[PDB]
Amino acid sequence: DPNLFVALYDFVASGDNTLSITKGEKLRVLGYNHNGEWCEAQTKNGQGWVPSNYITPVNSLEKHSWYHGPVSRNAAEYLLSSGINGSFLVRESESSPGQRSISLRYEGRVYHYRINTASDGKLYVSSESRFNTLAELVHHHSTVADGLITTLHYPAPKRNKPTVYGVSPNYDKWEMERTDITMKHKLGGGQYGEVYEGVWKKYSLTVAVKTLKEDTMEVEEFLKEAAVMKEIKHPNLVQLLGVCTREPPFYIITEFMTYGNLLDYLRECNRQEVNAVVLLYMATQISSAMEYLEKKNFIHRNLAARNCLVGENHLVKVADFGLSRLMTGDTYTAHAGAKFPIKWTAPESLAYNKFSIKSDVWAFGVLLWEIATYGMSPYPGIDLSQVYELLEKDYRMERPEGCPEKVYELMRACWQWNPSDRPSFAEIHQAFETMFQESSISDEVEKELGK
Ligand SMILES: Cn1c(=O)c(-c2c(Cl)cccc2Cl)cc2cnc(Nc3cccc(CO)c3)nc21
Repeated sequence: DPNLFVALYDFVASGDNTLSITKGEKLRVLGYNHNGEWCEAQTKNGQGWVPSNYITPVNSLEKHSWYHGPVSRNAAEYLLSSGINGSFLVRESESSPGQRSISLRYEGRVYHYRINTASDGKLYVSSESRFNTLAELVHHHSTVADGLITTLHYPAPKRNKPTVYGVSPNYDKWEMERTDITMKHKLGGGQYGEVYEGVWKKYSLTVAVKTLKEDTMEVEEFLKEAAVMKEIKHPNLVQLLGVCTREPPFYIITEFMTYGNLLDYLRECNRQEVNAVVLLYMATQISSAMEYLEKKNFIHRNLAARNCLVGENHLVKVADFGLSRLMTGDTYTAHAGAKFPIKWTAPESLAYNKFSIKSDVWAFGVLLWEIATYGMSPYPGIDLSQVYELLEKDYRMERPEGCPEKVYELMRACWQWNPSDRPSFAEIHQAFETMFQESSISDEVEKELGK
């Protein structure tokens, strides 16, 4: 059937022009909104707007539960860490489209197999067994291993619904009615200011709300934050859902991250569940968010684990309050007297109050060390008076217990004295993705410890 789609995720209607759909249901798509992120569809139940990536053409690989599309080798190992023998998925290379691999779990290890393509287009893992389509290849290996360590029996679940950047398919419908928001308890014991957990009645949706109470944050500052957040769109940066700027108290409403900040999460987690592959997954997400800020000409200035928030299934998002606009390559100078979190501050910032995307790279290195140590305080017992002097003499924190060598080298690259000698976030993200190609991070941690 021409133009037929199938729902990949459930979606509940609440914005009156939106439509409720159930995973597996068929839909006909009528058209798209202004940015293609939402589409008007018809089902046997009705007609209305639904998120475009919650559905897929009946004729596309994404309809298969085992096809996870653009997922990296490391992300695949995370997805399969919750599985059993025979759990598997098929993924595609993000950089080089068309290149696919099978990731399969067996006896606690994940095996990765490249899917080869013959001159006539047939696909195979083992040359003796070639197929016309991907689905036929998977079906074959679902019954006999035929070259694989075991059979493909349990597709890795797609546990996370795609991010929706807002709540409406329409153009700028950010303003919302304050009466539809129920404010609850403050979040973070006040470390983030006037931020409260709240419920957005209209959707019984839990949210985070920052309110401009009198004699707190300056108005221009609050509004600039709201303005900046309207432009930020990335899976790993806290997403804006709406604002209330018609009258005081002004509100900034965002998605709610259920587990709190990364620092507390790492300090209180079960290290068996949150193993090295999970830490790598979280660090990679943070680098992706920073690569986005880098390309969009923003600087953060407060990158640290306490400013990264954790959601379900180890999703991590960087808090995006306080961002500043700065053409990537230029320098921002803070007015003398500014007080900074010394342990996460680059040398040029400490000495000259100069900040750039490169000082964020330095902070990312400290954040990486916090991740690798499950939240230890940086520089143990070093006085917060001799840090600059020590750094100037090339002292740097020591490699964390069990930390793989390549991860520590990345930390050291981030801590180069001269900002121009530090890698870009694009380079950092790419480095994580290509870091454990001939053995797992699990294996490397072993070599580090056994030693
Ligand atoms: C602390 N905090 C914020 O400052 C913002 C936010 C806002 Cl409301 C406006 C602009 C920018 C940001 Cl980052 C969003 C936000 C979302 N989720 C959370 N979750 C959270 C934080 C601390 C503890 C707990 C546990 O109850 C859960 N905390 C959040």
